[PDB]
Amino acid sequence: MKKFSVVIAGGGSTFTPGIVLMLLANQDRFPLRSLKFYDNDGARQETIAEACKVILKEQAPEIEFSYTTDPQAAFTDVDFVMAHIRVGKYPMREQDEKIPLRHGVLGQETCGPGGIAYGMRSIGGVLELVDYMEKYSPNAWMLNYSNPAAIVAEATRRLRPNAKILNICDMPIGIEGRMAQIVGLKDRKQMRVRYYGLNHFGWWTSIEDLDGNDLMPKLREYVAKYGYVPPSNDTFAKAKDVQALDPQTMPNTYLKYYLFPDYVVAHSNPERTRANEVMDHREKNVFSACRAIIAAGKSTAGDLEIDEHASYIVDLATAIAFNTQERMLLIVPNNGAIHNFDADAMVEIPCLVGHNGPEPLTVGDIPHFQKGLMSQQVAVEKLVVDAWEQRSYHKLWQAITLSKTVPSASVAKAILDDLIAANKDYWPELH
Amino acid sequence: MKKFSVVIAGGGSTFTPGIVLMLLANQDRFPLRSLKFYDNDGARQETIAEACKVILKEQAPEIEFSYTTDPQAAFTDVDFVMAHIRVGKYPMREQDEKIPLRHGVLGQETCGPGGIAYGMRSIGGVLELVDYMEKYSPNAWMLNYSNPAAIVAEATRRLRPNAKILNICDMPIGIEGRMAQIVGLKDRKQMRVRYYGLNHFGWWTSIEDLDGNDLMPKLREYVAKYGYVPPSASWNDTFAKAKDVQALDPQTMPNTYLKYYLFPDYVVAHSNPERTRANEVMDHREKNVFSACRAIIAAGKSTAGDLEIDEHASYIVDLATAIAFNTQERMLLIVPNNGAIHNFDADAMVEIPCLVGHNGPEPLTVGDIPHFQKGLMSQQVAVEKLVVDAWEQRSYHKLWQAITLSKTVPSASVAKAILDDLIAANKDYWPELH
Ligand SMILES: NC(=O)c1ccc[n+]([C@@H]2O[C@H](COP(=O)([O-])OP(=O)(O)OC[C@H]3O[C@@H](n4cnc5c(N)ncnc54)[C@H](O)[C@@H]3O)[C@@H](O)[C@H]2O)c1
Ligand SMILES: NC(=O)c1ccc[n+]([C@@H]2O[C@H](COP(=O)([O-])OP(=O)(O)OC[C@H]3O[C@@H](n4cnc5c(N)ncnc54)[C@H](O)[C@@H]3O)[C@@H](O)[C@H]2O)c1
Ligand SMILES: [Cl-]
Ligand SMILES: [Cl-]
Ligand SMILES: [Cl-]
Ligand SMILES: [Cl-]
Ligand SMILES: [Cl-]
Repeated sequence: MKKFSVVIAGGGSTFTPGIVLMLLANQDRFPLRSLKFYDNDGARQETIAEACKVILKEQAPEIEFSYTTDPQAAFTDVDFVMAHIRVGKYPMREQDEKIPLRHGVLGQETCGPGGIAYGMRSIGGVLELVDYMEKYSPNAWMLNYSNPAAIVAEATRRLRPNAKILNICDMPIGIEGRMAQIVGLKDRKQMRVRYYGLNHFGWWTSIEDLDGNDLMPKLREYVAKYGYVPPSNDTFAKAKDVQALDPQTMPNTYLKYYLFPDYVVAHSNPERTRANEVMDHREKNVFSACRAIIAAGKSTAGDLEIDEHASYIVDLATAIAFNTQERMLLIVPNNGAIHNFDADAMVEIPCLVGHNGPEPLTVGDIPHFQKGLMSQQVAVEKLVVDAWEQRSYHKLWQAITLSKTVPSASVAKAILDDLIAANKDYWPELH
Repeated sequence: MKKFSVVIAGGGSTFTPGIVLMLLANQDRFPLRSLKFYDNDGARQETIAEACKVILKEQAPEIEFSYTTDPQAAFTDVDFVMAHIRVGKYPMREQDEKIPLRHGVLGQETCGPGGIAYGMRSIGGVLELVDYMEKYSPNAWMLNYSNPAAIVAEATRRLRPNAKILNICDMPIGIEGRMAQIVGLKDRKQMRVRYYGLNHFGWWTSIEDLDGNDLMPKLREYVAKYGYVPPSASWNDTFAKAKDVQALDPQTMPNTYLKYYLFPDYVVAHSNPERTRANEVMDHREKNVFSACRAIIAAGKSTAGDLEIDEHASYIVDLATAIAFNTQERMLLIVPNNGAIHNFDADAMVEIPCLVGHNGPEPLTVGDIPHFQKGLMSQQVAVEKLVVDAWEQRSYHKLWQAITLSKTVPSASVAKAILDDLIAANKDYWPELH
């Protein structure tokens, strides 16, 4: 019937090609009349964009394509914005990981002080995107799968409460995929689940096949021995220890950072972090492939391939486009879904997705263990956004001090000072 | 593939035959190995059951059939209980309607002091059915479409919080059916809606076709001129009157029962204290169905009675099948609020959209509701909770408070006069009130 207009914010992402490839393999369920790229780093995006221009011309030359650094040109005439930006890129991620480690605190992209720092950089970036979208395409939907979703979602809830923004996380997708393999189902869409939490901080409470057969027993018996490692890395295996605290549920893998922070630090190397691995491998590999493709005018000159994993974004996009009522986990204002939890908290819960966005299902009352953990972590997140809004040093020191990943307020302060000096070019002045 | 065992509580209901004919026409989606009727009025059930037995022998002789007044015989080996009991029957309903009218207050089956009286009689009966079910078939589900659901659901929420009871109402089904004809769709299942309220006291907030097209603009235009009367005497007046009820909040569509709360003066004005709805049903439906059943028995053939399939009732099979086959079908059910309507009492029973599967309902959130509806619902839910307070605590003042608080009642003095009459008339059903 109709073809859609999509703009990818963060066109310079090393995941942009795989995603474009995935979109092309899904023109049957989600056809496009136009595809545009947007980035604030022109030179970086150009390499990714010229390579994709070749791919698109090969598999779908009928699709109108363009890339730019100009918001008006990028956000004009679009139905959807796919946002995957990394304010500060990998050089800043390296700082997020190493600074906490100098003080004996885990350094990670979205958890602990590292995540807090990334969130402080990301809030402004994402608010700008929202403002461009509303100005040039007031009816468009933004599919934000950027990080740290918990902090950024709190900011958009607070400062852009009526903006058509959908915050989604792919971590649960990956864990459900492994759970499916473990119990022997062909994919995660063969399961129906109940879940609650914050982004990167939740639990499955009910896991059944489509017929209603309870899969929890089978998963409990297996996960207790091997974690989320299917019969076919460390994070998935460690889920074994996370799940033992509450035998009746299945935990999100990111909970290892909050329940076993001593372990993460113990297995961390302050000299080489994950950002270093990506910069040494993925960053060069993808750009080298794009350079090769441009030089040849053929995609085959590159080893890029489809990111079937990212198909959940099309699930979301199509749910809205064709009002499918598909059931999926989204980050939404709680407002009674979890009855005994803060109404103004952003929570990750099951929702039906239609053309008007999500219809969250009720969750009910949650127990003291999860409630206590979530209350602590959402306060951290809300303090980070307080610090950004109010340009308050004490609000951020409070946030860091409150984190379960941080042993004391003195260590929290030492880290905060180091973080301030490193993020001078991104954070507002803190008083 | 799997066959179900059902018992109908209220076998002597004039709706039982039409419902049985409905079950028979749906053996494809809901196969039965067994069907049983239960009633506490043997002689009345016997006429209905013996007539239905002739129908089952003609259409489904494989289905095991029996009727009884024995709870053990009735509630043993069942998967579902379909409960449609009317404690006190029509003679008591006549009292519910006429006592308030004698004092210038509307008399109605489930709304106003009549509804309150019927609820006081029903709580005990339903608590008994639930206890029998749990004792003789612990794993069975009760499909309760009896009335007055708002009072009874509040009672079971407090006193049988963990029993497997699904509270459902058929009024929204009928109104949606009419809405569909009005917009021109094939049927109500071609629409997806959002709704909130108490039983017999709610509003549709969103009405779309399955593709998401807005049907509210066309409905507003039509309803503002003719109410819910489709293009195509009692109910016909109520559907037309929705015109006036809907005008208070143009952005929504109301449940027809709201006419009793927003236009109670109108209802009293168009009421006859000497002949009420109960008298109409008694002189028509009660006579006709029993005479038809009596004709089928005497002739030994279904064609001897003018019994028609109750296609409307099919919603009961939608519910039963959703549970039995984990279909995730979306429908309105009466469930504990507990945050679904965020700015409304968590312990209130609310009528809202739910997904229904084998574990029962999964309610959808509603969000915050506006002052108008919140005000009306807070008033009415307090009435309902006061009734159950009166029942539980055996308190006269609690029921006087309940009746006084009703938007159908003008004052505490009128409320007290009505209460004293209802007490005398319900001598054999109500618990004592100190
Ligand atoms: N499937 C995916 O795309 C995927 C996978 C994992 C994580 N993520 C998350 O999505 C985000 C993107 O990470 P990545 O590794 O996919 O991309 P990346 O780190 O390879 O590149 C990020 C791009 O965003 C651009 N950018 C930064 N700030 C911007 C702004 N204000 N406006 C416009 N563009 C801006 C940068 O110039 C850069 O080209 C991260 O937060 C990450 O946690 C996405
Ligand atoms: N059956 C339907 O589809 C339908 C339609 C509209 C309304 N209702 C509602 O359902 C209820 C039944 O109404 P009706 O007109 O269908 O029935 P009815 O008045 O025709 O018959 C009611 C039956 O329930 C029996 N009964 C009363 N108390 C009982 C008890 N404690 N245990 C067992 N049986 C008992 C009576 O003896 C009688 O046989 C009412 O509350 C009514 O508002 C049902
Ligand atoms: Cl707030
Ligand atoms: Cl390599
Ligand atoms: Cl909605
Ligand atoms: Cl600021
Ligand atoms: Cl909807």
